[PDB]
Amino acid sequence: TYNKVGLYILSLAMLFVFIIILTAKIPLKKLVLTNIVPIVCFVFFLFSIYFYNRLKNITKYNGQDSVKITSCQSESYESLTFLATYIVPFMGFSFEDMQKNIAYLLLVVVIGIIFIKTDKYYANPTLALFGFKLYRVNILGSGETKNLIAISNDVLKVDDNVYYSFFDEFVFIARKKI
Amino acid sequence: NTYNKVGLYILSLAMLFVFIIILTAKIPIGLKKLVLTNIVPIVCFVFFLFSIYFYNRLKNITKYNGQDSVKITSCQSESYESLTFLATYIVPFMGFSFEDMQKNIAYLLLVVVIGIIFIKTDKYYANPTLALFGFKLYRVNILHPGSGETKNLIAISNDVLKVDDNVYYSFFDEFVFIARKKI
Amino acid sequence: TYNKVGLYILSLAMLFVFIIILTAKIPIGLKKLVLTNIVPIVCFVFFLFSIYFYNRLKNITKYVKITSCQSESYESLTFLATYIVPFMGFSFEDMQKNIAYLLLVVVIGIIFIKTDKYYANPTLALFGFKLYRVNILHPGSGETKNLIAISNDVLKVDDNVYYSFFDEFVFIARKKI
Amino acid sequence: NTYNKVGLYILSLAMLFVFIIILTAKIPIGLKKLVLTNIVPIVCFVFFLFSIYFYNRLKNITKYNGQDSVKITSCQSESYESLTFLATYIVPFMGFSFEDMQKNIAYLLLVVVIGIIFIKTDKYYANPTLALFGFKLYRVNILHPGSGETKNLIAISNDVLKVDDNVYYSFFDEFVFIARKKI
Ligand SMILES: CCCCCCCCCCC(CCCCCCCCCC)(CO[C@@H]1O[C@H](CO)[C@@H](O[C@H]2O[C@H](CO)[C@@H](O)[C@H](O)[C@H]2O)[C@H](O)[C@H]1O)CO[C@@H]1O[C@H](CO)[C@@H](O[C@H]2O[C@H](CO)[C@@H](O)[C@H](O)[C@H]2O)[C@H](O)[C@H]1O
Repeated sequence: TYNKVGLYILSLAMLFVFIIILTAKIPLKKLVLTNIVPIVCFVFFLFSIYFYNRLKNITKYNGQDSVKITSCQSESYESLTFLATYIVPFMGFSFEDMQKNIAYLLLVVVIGIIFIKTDKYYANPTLALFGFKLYRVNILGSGETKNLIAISNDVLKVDDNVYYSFFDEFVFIARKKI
Repeated sequence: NTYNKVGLYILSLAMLFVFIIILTAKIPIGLKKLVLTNIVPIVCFVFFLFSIYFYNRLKNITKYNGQDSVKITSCQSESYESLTFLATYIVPFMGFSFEDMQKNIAYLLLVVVIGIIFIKTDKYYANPTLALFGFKLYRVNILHPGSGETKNLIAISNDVLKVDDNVYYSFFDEFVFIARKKI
Repeated sequence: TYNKVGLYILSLAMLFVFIIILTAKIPIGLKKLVLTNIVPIVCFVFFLFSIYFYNRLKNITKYVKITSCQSESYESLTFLATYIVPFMGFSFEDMQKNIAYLLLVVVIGIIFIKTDKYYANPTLALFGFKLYRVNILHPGSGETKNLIAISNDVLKVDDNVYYSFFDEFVFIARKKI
Repeated sequence: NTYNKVGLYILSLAMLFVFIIILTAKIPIGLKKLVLTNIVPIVCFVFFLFSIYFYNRLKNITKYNGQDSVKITSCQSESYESLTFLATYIVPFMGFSFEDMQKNIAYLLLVVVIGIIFIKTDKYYANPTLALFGFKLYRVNILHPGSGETKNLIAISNDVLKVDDNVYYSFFDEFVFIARKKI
C-alpha cells in the first residue's frame, strides 16, 4: 500500500501553497539557485494533485461488494493535528536567519512524537476541503468487522450498498452505491 | 443560511483585530503617508467595523417576526473546546514580524483557510472568544409543539437557559440554532 | 473582608522579583536614574506590600470540626495566565508589545479561567500552602457546603481548627494541638 | 530523596536545552574568545551533559538488588498533563530574543522557580517531554507481601505493564516510583 504516503501528502495539500507565498525571492538559473523550497513545494503540490486523482478513482474497481451499512456514528476531527502540522511549520518557514526554522521544525517533531499518536496522523482538519468525512462503521459476505474508521465522500445512512477499498487495518475508503 | 455561519466566525475574531492594530500601528495630519505606512491597521479596522456590524446583526436576528414559543425539555452546559483559541490567536504572538506584505498575504490566506475549515467541520462556535462578547453554549432539546420533535441541538445565547421555559429560535443549520428568553 | 487583594498580591510575590531583575536599567547617580525606572519602583513598592501581607496573613486567624478532606489538584492554567505571559510581555523593548501581552493577560483572564477560582495559583504552594476540600459541621449551625480550605498544615477527619472565613468558598485554618 | 526528583525534572528539561543550543549559537591562531562571546550555548551544553548524567543515573536506580518482588493487582493509564508542556517550553518560542545577561539571568530564575513549584506541587513527571525519552505512566494498585497494602500510586516505567506482573520499587516519595519489568 504505497497510498499511505499518498494521504499524508493529501493531508497537507494546502500548506505547500503557503510556502510558495511565504518564501519567494522573485525580483535564469540564478533565481532557481536562490530559492529551492518553492521548487520542492511545487513538486509536492503536483504529487498531491496526482494522489488526489488516485484517491478519486481508487474506489471505482471490480470488487464484488463489501457490506450493507450497519449501525455507525460520526467521528469529528482532532484539532491538535491542525495545531501541530499546520501552524508550527508555517511559523518555522517564515523567520529567515537559517537558525530559527531548524528549531521550529524540531518542535514539530517533538509535538508529533509526544503529543499525538502515531496512527492518528490521518485525522487532519485540513482534509475537509476536498469533500471528505469520517464515519466509524461496524461492518457485519464479509464477516464481523469492528473499529474500522471509514473515509467517505458523502453521508452514510444505514442498510444500503457500499463499495470498499482498503488503506490500513484501522482505516479504509468507502463510496455509496445507489 | 451559511452567510451568518461565517459571520459567527468573523465575530469570534474581533479581539485578534484589536491585537493586530495594537501590535502593528506606527503612530508618531500627514494624509498619504499615514495611510501608506499603516495599511494593516486600517484593514484590521475595516474588519473591526465588519465584526461590529455582525454583532448588530446577531442581536437583531432573533426578532424575525415569527413569535414562536418552543419549550425546553432538557438543557445542559456544553462549553468550548479551548483549542480553537490556540489555533487562531497563537499566530501574531509567536514572533510573526509584519514587515513584508508577502507574509501578511500568507497570514490572511491562513485566516481564510482556517475559516473554511471551521465552517465545514461544524466548529464555528467553538472559539472561546465568543464568551468575551457574551455567549454561552447549551446542549438543549426543544419541544417544537404540534409539528414533530428534534434531538441534540446546540444553542447559543447571551442569557441563562434553565429548564421548561419557552423561547424563540433562529436556525443556522439543521443542528445549530439561537434562542432568547421570552419575557 | 478586603483581604482578597491581600492573597492576590501574595500570589504574585515572586513575579515582582522577576520584573526587578528584568526591566531595570541601572548602570554617578542622580534623580534621573530614579525616574527612568519607574516600573521597578512600583514593583518594589508592591514587593514591600507583599511582605506586609505575608506578615499579616501569618496571623490573620486570632484568639471547629472538620468532616471531609480531599486533595485539590492545583490548576496550571492560572500559572499560564498571570505568570509566564506578563514575564513574556515585560521584556520586549517597546511599549506596544507589553500592551498587547497585557491585553492577552486580560483575555486569558475573563474568557478562560471563569474567575472565581483564581485563588488556586501554584505560586502559593511555594509559600508553604496546601489546599483541601471540606464540609464543615459546628454548633455555629454548620450549614456551609462545598467549602475549600487553604492552610499551612495538613488536615484530616475531625481536626480542631480555627475558622478565619474569607469568602463563600474560602477560609484559612490551622490545627490545634 | 528530592535529589532524584530534581534529577527527573532536569531530565524532562532536556529538549529545551537542545532548543536553546540550536536557537542561539554564533557559528563564527587565536580564536579563543568564542567561549566568552557564546556563554549561553556553553552553559546550556554543560546543562545538557548534566541532564544526560541524571538520565544515565536514572537508568540503573532499579539495578540495585535486594530480592524485590511485588504483585501488581491493577493497572490503568494516567497520561501526561498537557498543560505543563506550555509552562516550560513557551519561553523561547513566544519571542524572547536572547540578549544581555539580565534577561538570561531572569530566565534562569524562572526555570529555577518553575522547578521549585513543580517539586512541591507534585507535577515533575507531568511534563510530556518524558515520553520522548520513553516513559509511560500507569496508575497502579500495588499490594506488598509484608507490612501493609498501598493504594493509588503513580508509576513511571520504560516497559508496558500488564496485569499481574512483578516490578522493582525505587520510591521517590510515598506516591511515585520508577519500575522495571521482572525478568
Ligand atoms: C496564548 C498562550 C496561552 C494559551 C493557553 C490556553 C489554553 C491551552 C491549553 C489547551 C489544552 C492542551 C493544549 C496543549 C498544547 C498544544 C501544543 C502547543 C504548541 C505550542 C508550543 C489544555 O487544556 C486544559 O487541559 C487540562 C487537562 O486536559 C484541563 O483540566 C482538566 O483536569 C481534570 C483532568 O486531569 C478534569 O477532571 C477537569 O475536569 C479538567 O478541567 C483544563 O480544564 C483545560 O483547560 C487542551 O487540551 C485538551 O486535551 C487534549 C490534548 O491533550 C485535546 O482533547 C482530547 O480530549 C478530549 C476529551 O473529551 C476529546 O474530546 C478530544 O477528542 C481529544 O483530542 C484538546 O486539545 C483538549 O481537550
